Amino acid sequence: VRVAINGFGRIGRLVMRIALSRPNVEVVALNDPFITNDYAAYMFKYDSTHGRYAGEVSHDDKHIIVDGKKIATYQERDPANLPWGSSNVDIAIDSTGVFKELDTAQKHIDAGAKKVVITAPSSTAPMFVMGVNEEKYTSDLKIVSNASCTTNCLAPLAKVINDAFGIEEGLMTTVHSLTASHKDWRGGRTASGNIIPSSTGAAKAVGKVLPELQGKLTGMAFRVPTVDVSVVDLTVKLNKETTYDEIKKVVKAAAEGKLKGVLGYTEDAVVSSDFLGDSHSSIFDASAGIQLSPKFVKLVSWYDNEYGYSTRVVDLVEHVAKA
Ligand SMILES: *[C@H](CC(=O)Nc1ccc(Cl)cc1)C(=O)OCC
Repeated sequence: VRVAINGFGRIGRLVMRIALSRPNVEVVALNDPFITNDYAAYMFKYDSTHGRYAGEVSHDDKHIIVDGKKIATYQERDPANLPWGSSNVDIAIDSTGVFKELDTAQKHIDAGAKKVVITAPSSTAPMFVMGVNEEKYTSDLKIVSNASCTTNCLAPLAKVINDAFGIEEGLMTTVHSLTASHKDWRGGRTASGNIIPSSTGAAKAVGKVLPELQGKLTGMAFRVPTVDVSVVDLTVKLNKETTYDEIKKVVKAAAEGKLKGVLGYTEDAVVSSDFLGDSHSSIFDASAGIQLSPKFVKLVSWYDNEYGYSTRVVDLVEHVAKA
């Protein structure tokens, strides 16, 4: 599968790290009009939380070069101008966050890509979360969205819980790290010393990938100045009586079976930085959860804000291509 990345921000760069390691994905090109090749190579090589790239990174006038692989670079403000057809690009991965609707991401198909994966929620493109609704994807869909990182954490867990005990209602909190203000006053305050309440649309987004949960979840976030690992805190009313031991067994079974690699499970005394670089969408913290009564429980799940999501992007890219 031949892929091109639009945008060299954190997501674009981690998607490239992951895709370079994928045996059946080949990174052909990168587009970003706001950076130079030497700055691209520098940003790809060094990462404050995911470490130096384990490999040789360099550049020339027309490429970024990684372990001898030459990746062509472009600086087109308008993606319709990109030589995707000329380069035989199968999937265009758009991580800019600005071509995230059907009419805008269409520019990549116009440029000659066969399909587009948007690494951000979309109001018009169908959203897919691996482990949740990827079997609903049909090969005639040419433009798809991978939803958000918080949605990717919450949705696989909410599906497991709802399938086994039934979710009647749920309220969610996410303790959310900085990495990713007339419109949002709290968020314009200094990150450094502050807990900063925020709204988040993840609990509603779950209603779009799990329609049976539509209208059953809402929540908010507390932003804090920590490494880019976040944690969801899901307080749910259940349909069926259960015990926490049974919740643990069901989640662990899903993590070891059908949701392997997407949903993780731990009983260790972890803290947020223990999940830097974790490729799971969601890591259930069995020891942090707490049940009060047979149908009332608090579930805790971790996620690396960028890395699990980027791994899912490449997962979706491969899935959409095999179709
Ligand atoms: C996941 C990264 C992320 O958490 N972004 C973010 C969400 C909410 C707030 Cl308040 C700030 C930052 C992700 O989906 O990134 C792609 C946009």
